[PDB]
Amino acid sequence: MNITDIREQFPILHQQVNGHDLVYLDSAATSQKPRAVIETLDKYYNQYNSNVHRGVHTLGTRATDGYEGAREKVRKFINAKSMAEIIFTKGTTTSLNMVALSYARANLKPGDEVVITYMEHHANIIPWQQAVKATGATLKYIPLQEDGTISLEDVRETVTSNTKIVAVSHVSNVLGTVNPIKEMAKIAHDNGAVIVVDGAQSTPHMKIDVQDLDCDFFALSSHKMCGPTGVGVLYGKKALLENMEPAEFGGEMIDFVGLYESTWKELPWKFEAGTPIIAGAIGLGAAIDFLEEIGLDEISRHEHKLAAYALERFRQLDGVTVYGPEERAGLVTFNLDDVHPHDVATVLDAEGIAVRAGHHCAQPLMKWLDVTATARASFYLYNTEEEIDKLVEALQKTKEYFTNV
Amino acid sequence: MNITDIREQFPILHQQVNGHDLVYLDSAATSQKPRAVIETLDKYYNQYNSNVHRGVHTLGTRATDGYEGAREKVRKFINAKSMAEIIFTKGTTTSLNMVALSYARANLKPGDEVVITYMEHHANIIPWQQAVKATGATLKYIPLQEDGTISLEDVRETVTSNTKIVAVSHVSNVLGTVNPIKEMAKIAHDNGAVIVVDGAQSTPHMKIDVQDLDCDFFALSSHKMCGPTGVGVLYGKKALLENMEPAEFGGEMIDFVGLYESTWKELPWKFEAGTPIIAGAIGLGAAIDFLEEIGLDEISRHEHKLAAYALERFRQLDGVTVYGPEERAGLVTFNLDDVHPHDVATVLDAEGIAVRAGHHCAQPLMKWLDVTATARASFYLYNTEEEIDKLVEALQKTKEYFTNV
Repeated sequence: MNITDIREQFPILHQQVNGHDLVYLDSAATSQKPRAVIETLDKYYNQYNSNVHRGVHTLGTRATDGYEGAREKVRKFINAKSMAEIIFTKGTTTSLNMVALSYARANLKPGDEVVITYMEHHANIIPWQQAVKATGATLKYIPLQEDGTISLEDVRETVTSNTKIVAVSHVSNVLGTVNPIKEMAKIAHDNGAVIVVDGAQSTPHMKIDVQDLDCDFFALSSHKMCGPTGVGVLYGKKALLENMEPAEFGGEMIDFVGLYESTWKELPWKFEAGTPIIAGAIGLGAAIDFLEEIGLDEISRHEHKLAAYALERFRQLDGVTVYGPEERAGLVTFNLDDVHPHDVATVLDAEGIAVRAGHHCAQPLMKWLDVTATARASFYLYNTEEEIDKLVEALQKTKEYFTNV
Repeated sequence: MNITDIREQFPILHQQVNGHDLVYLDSAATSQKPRAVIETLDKYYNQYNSNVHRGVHTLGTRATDGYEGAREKVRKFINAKSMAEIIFTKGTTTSLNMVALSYARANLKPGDEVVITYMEHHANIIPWQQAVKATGATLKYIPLQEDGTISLEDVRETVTSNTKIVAVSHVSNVLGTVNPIKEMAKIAHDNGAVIVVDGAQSTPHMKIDVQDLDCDFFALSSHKMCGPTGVGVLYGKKALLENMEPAEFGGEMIDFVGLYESTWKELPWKFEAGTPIIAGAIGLGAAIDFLEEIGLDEISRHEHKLAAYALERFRQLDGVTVYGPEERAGLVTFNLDDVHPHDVATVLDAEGIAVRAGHHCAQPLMKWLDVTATARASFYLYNTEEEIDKLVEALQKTKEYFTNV
């Protein structure tokens, strides 16, 4: 895995910001794209754009084959059994809302529980808050251990025979914790619940196998895994999708439309109303080809190396707190003593370094951590230890700078 | 308005299909894009992709300014009063579903009516069928005149003081009828109803001014108006949006998130959950710049010329029926006597000509027309009378061909 050759394929990395080489450490907010993806969108619009399905003309057939071809690439990439289980959506957040609307609101009654965790992103909190309110069900939270991991004993305690849904992040976008999803799914199913996995931060960075995880639903975003913005996937087990009604209604997802009553297409098109995200889906297929050619296991090993190196170098800094466990995904969320994280991020950008400051869409977790905001550097397949050295050197200089004033 | 110079900007037009120059007459299914749009997406991914809002680093500020900058371009392009009224969605179909979910299902009771027309596309039928079923309200249809137009007397008859919503196409994707929306809005408001306009087929082809039309909601798709796939807009009057709850929930559309309760951001971000369609929205802003530079009035005059020319040349063909009125948008839906429209479209594609065959997502209208399917040629700013001559010559040869066998 050669990082010079990988970085050569991402044109956006090769520029300066405020007279310094760009050091982009915000891939957990969104990833950059290689030429293979950007040129896939260009070839689509330059050569074979047309509306899809009902193919009667040559470009329409090409666009259709491109779109459904990318559906198969996604199925194989997460090891789903069938394309009927692979729904294209505009992103993880819409995918989780579709489960909350079509699955939860149809299957919750007073006394039923939805169980989530304190480390969830808002996308995997607020849909459930709304579904429980709509149904008169109850929302419960699995507690965290002190290092920001989840113990399976707490899971077993929280999940009961009244639990109908457990929803949980695969990887936390703040703590970098990798949650024990396959063992959580067993505990959910033992209790009669389904498990909904928010895979937005795992899919880019490590192999996903939905048959091994045995998750009932899994959600992911293209823009985090070198793919175009505006597209995502909802995977669901086919027997659950078959029984769920559509979340949105219109052309393309019908079989018959009468004046008052309509019937739906088979899966997966039952869940894809209107002209679909044609270019974006084909470009997400190109991103999957690109990552597969590098190897997700290789990208996970590179990130493990960067994270171990970052954690060590952060421990060399006085007056810096890092949140979450030692074993983690490729990101470090932190605070400097006595400097607001927004000011940390502002002065890092003056040195060309891009990081994110705020609550990272995890307000209950910031409350759990007893902080109002944090800064986060996150890494991906094009980042290097030299960039981490630049970050830690800039944090040192930030600390001294705010000391002198 | 020089059509050679306009066509030079669309790389996809310059190729052959089955050894003939491509003749693309399916822009009502989706439009082609000029280099100005495709190179806008390329510059985004090559130079300033980053997640938007909460801007702390230089690329993030650039992407944010690009995204909200395109929101302002849309506001000015439809003459809305405020950016708070301009919501980015994945397309017309999602925009109309958001109104049906957040407005209709909150505001309909038994005895209330939703009034639509027989010429509606499924996107502007099935959401209402579902909202009325959910609420126990009643769905009603405005009848059509024999040429496929709507009379305002029928509107006045159909809409009553129990009507809460009238939903109607601006332009029909099958008949080419331009509906009298501004006078329909007056009849709706006189009765205490709001009017929801499906603008998917008007926005690409003629100036939209939502203040003059006085519509309460207006929906449109980027992919039909030279813009990227996967993006659309919902316009709503601000006082109506302020009272509607979000259709989807997650990060970015919150202000405060507690364990059980959350509060929403102000408009328009209250309706934009999760990382938005960043590249696609910026590219739809580039498409609007492109169309504005040509002039929507000029594009409407060009299409009026093409439609008048097509209708005349179709009347020269024996054994061909054209559906809908003489005064129309730039499309012609038709059937050959005794040839199935799918076979018409197949043999036209063998001559390089791209048209669409089927129900065009308007099954109740096909039933009204007493046909099971139709063929449709549709035109846009890059099409020419020579291409129409090629179509009518091929229809003649199709007729003779199926006669000889």
